[PDB]
Amino acid sequence: AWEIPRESLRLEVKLGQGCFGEVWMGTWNGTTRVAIKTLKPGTMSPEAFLQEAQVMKKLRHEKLVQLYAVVSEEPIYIVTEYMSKGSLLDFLKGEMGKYLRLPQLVDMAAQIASGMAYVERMNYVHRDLRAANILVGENLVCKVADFGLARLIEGAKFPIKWTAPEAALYGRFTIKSDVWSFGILLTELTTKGRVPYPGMVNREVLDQVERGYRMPCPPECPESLHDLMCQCWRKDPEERPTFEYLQAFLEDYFTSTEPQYQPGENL
Ligand SMILES: Nc1ncnc2c1ncn2[C@@H]1O[C@H](COP(=O)(O)O)[C@@H](O)[C@H]1O
Repeated sequence: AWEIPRESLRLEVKLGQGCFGEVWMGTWNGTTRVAIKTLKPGTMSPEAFLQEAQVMKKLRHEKLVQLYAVVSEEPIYIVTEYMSKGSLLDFLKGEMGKYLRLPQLVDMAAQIASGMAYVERMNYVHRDLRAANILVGENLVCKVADFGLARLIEGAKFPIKWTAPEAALYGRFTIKSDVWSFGILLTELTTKGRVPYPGMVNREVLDQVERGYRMPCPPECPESLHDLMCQCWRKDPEERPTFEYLQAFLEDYFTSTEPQYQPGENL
């Protein structure tokens, strides 16, 4: 049903690479610009790679990168929507990050929250929500990507700095652990791509977080945005906001919450 013959696409330009496989910009049927996720034949089991596609089959939303097709035979390809701007993390860290201010950044957060609100409604967990897994298109369109770890609320190792402590400690992955991650994502947005918990390693992060440590308000970030971050980081997962709440709070932000916002040098 999602199967297409491989001769239907042509891999044009290389975009990303690793021990994982490759990522290619290409054309499908000689008309549609696509993105093509290749696997290096022998780095992970055939369907552990392909599970990403199988979750992407179940989930369609305008703020989630959308699965186009799959070639099941080897070499195996996952075909998806092409995002012209690449990674949110890279975008934020690069020459385009200089000129982004709170209004653009809050709008990007609100789009990501919209995508996550859908994931919430569908009884899924993403498990890997972070700026490196948000993709940017034209006109500052942000979409959540990389559903490899996503499963239904009926892995092996997880980035302590973005993972809710109950999920890192005891494997308690809920939509509320994804809310925790979204709060971390909000610091990526307001520090322009900086790694969370500067100068702290993983082991330091865990016990700090367990003892009640939370990141401070980033410079030029309104306290009301930091307050929202800290709600996302409540110790009790059920004390954390819904994505429905986050989406609406972020959409309405400059009327309801900061009607007096004045642009600074960075935010
Ligand atoms: N669907 C896509 N459209 C455009 N660029 C992509 C797409 N998927 C991945 N990339 C790029 O290739 C890299 C590959 O890493 P990954 O996010 O695992 O696919 C990303 O960081 C992006 O820079």
